[PDB]
Amino acid sequence: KVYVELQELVMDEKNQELRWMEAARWVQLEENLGENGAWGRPHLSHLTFWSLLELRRVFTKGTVLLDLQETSLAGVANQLLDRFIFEDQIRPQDREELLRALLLKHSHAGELEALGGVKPAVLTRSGDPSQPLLPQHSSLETQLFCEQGDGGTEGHSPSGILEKIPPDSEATLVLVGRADFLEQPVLGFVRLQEAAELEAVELPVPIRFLFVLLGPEAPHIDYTQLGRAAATLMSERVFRIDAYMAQSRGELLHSLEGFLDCSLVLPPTDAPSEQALLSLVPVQRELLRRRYQ
Amino acid sequence: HKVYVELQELVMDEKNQELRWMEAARWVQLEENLGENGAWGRPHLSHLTFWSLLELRRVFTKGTVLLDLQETSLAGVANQLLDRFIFEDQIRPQDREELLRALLLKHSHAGELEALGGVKPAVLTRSGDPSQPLLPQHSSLETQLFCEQGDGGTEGHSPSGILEKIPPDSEATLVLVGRADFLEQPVLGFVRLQEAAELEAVELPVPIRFLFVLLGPEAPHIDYTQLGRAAATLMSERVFRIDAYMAQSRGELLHSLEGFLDCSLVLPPTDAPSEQALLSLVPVQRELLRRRYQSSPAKPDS
Repeated sequence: KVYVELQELVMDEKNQELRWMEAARWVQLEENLGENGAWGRPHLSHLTFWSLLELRRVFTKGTVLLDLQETSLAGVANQLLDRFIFEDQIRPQDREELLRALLLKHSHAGELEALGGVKPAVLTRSGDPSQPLLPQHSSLETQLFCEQGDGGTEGHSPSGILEKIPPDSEATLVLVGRADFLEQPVLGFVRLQEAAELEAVELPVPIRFLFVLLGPEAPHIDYTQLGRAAATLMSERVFRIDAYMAQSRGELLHSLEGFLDCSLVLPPTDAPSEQALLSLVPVQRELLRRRYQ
Repeated sequence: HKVYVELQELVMDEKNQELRWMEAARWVQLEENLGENGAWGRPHLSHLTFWSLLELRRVFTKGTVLLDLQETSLAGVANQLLDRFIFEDQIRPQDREELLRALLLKHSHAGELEALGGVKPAVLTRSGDPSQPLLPQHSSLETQLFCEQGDGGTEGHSPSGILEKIPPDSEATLVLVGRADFLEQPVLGFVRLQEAAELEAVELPVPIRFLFVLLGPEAPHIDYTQLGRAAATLMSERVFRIDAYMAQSRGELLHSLEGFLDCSLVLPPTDAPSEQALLSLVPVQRELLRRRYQSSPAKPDS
């Protein structure tokens, strides 16, 4: 298994500043950070058809930095930005504002409670946040798994997920942020030359990979879901290993392809939920077998 | 009511080597697949591949739609459809002759399968001749984990049981899928008859109300069988069916497809222990179902 963390550029409800805040985490299974700094119960990562379409889109044209010889976020950021600009992924004048934002405080659950929650925000050409124009709303994950404050069976069952992170594993950080001056969604993927522990992550697991998903507020794209797909992709072994072994973007893309090719889609059905989802078992079992070819 | 859908494919019978359409699967909410032996497999929930859906969406968006078409024969539908394809630039004037004859080839069913010994994957040649696909063929997942039951064991003709669920006043849908390596791109034709007319092409005399004609060249990321399954599965979904009957343009059909996709749950590859499945595979399934029926006058029926 592996530990993956998802953080989003947000505006804190209190001071109204602009920080990064943890939204979900994986250790195979996924957990969602509630509005009150309380973790949602673990669950299987289901993804929207859209997030996989977009991920495939944005990755096929992604900026890839393999064996980046950096051990800091500032070091990675400066580098990722130089490649972005270079690949015409972003404009030269966006750099100063994007670096500054990427280097903000990367808050975690424990701070959420003190800050009095956090709000959705959009980075501007001045560095000031701005509420997104297009209508905002709590995700399915929050609506479904975030109605606790304390786990029903046990107020700390969610913490039990952390009990599954392997003795010698590495982590992945997925950063999701919106900037109004950006012309389109961009995907940045980095593999550190040597695993480095970053102060941006919740727990001290050495970081090996980073996904940076940035873009302007566009009507047909949900960045939280794009993030969840990226993280869920990294949480899959066959991919994770291809990610360790790839020597170019194409090898990663070829792997994303198998992941997609082995994903199962269960359209809207009125059939009895348990049987409806117990039906996937024999099918999934085969696709799972095909992935491991 | 629960529309009976049948999916047929342009195929080549092993013995005679002739071309013809052979029934591949049928739906009455649940899906069954025709085993290579002419034997129906168990009815199951339709699970679709991400690619069959992306392709269905791409083709539906540029789809040739004929609503309330005043025709009562497959041939009558074919001529109109082909004339519409050409006008909308889905096919060339030179491709009509070959595509019409093809659409009008024999439409065989399971019983015929046994008699023919079997059929083999085919591609329509520019000269109307059958040809083996260029890309290496393979057994579909459905034919693998469902079909091989046809022998009559502790349940004789149990899959027939699905036929028991066809409503007393239901209309059907025909999904025809075929590869013509001379077409320049895949194309989708969607037809809604002014009046449901029964057609010999269908296994059962249920009045055909809709048709999906998906034709094209062998292209990457495009399994025509799976694309067929996606269209037939879309039709079998209550909210889309009701939109398909109300639609007065392609837009309404596409809006419904959007909703179908929004409410679809993609379950990525991973080690499958039932306990770990249900957690999302229950409350999430419920939410997507609830969202799907939110604006539709339909009602979920287990």
